[PDB]
Formats: sequence, C-alpha cells, structure tokens
Amino acid sequence: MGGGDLDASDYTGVSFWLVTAALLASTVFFFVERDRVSAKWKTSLTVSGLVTGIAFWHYMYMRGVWIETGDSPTVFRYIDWLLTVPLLICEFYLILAAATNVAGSLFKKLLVGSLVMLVFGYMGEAGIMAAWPAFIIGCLAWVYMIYELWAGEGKSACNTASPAVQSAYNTMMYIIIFGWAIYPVGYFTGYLMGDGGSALNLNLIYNLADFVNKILFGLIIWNVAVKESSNAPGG
Ligand SMILES: *C/C=C(C)/C=C/C=C(C)/C=C/C1=C(C)CCCC1(C)C
Repeated sequence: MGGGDLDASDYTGVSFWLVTAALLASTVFFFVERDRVSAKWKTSLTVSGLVTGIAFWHYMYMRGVWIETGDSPTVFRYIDWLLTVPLLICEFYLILAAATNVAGSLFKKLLVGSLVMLVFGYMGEAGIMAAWPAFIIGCLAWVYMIYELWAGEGKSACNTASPAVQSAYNTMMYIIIFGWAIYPVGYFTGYLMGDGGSALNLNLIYNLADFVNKILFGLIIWNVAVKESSNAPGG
C-alpha cells in the first residue's frame, strides 16, 4: 500500500503471485458468472470475453516473459494489442449498439487507437525517449477521446437510450479514463524516479496497467450488465 523498494526476486515474486491469484480468481468468477449475466448480453460477454480473455492471457504471458529476461518480441504485444484493441472495441460496441443497429464508436476508437499504438510502437522501438513526453501525447489523445466520445451516437440512436446501455457505457468510459490515466501516473513514479531506474517497477506497473485494462474491463462491464439487467446486492 505504497512505498517502492524491493529486490529483484522480491518484487518479481510479489507481482507474479498477485497476478496468478488475481487472474485465477477473475477467471473462475467470470467463468462461473457467465451464466449469471443478462440474457441479451449473452453475445456481448461472448465476444467481449473471448477477445478480452485471449488478449489478457497473451499479453500477460508476453509481459511476464519480457521482464523475466529483459528482452522479448514486441511484435507480438504490438500486433496482439493492435488486434485486440479494434476487436474488443468493435465487438463490445457491436453487441452494445446491436440494441438499435450499430455503434460508430469503432471509427473514433480506430483513429485514436491507431495513433496511440503508432507512437508506442515507433518510440517504443528504440525506447530511447517517449516516457517523459508520453504524458503529453497521452493526455491530448485522452482528452480528445472522451471529448468526442461524450457526444457519441449512442444516445443519438433514439434519444435517451436505455438505462442499461447508459450504465454500461458510462462505467466503461469511467474505467477507461481512470486506468489509461493511471498508466502514466504510476509509470512516472518509476520512469524518472524510483531508485536509480529499476526495471522492476517498469514491468510491474506495465503488467498492472494491462491487467486492469483487461481484467477490470470485463469485471466492470459484467458487473454493470448483471447489476443493471437484474441482480441483487451481496458481496
Ligand atoms: C490490453 C491493453 C490495453 C487496453 C493497453 C492500453 C494502453 C494505453 C492506454 C497506452 C497509453 C500510453 C499513454 C497514455 C501515453 C503515450 C504512451 C502510451 C501509448 C504507451
């Protein structure tokens, strides 16, 4: 709960264990809860869960291996991310907008997403410089993302849409912003300062961001979909 000072095997182990435990817990819960989800969301959870599940597992493995030695094939994480971004988004918006027809959000996410990956890939290729400025490029892209998103055609479909769709959308944007905004928040804590520049904090923070950007994604989407659809309190 705060600090930032652990040996290699120390931090590596703590995170590794936390990831394994969390991953499993989220897997068993999300799996068993697969039957405790809204009916109309049957396909929503199928496409969203399939893409989110494959990306999470893949990315997770890649990340772990990357920090394991220090060098790994980014081509996998790049293509996976670029293949999961438009997939998870398009699908999610597909079934979500399916209530009326289709969601144009795919276009917005396509442009923004492409740009983000472009910078991360181009700069990441050398990793010489981009962590510091990452706050700028990211901030701008983030603001613009929600800026136009806030006016999405979602509610434009009919007028005020349904309470379920509005709940899932609002919660989705909220998490996306928080998480995406947290990435740079923690990274900076280990980018310039930390303890001389330990790769540990880098891997951990990275895995944490991708973990919540994948796990939490389905956790919230499902929680809001199940809570809105028809469910009672109890945790
Ligand atoms: C499954 C993995 C996910 C959803 C990855 C999300 C990644 C980002 C939101 C990347 C953000 C970045 C910044 C906000 C600043 C510039 C550098 C980035 C692209 C690495």
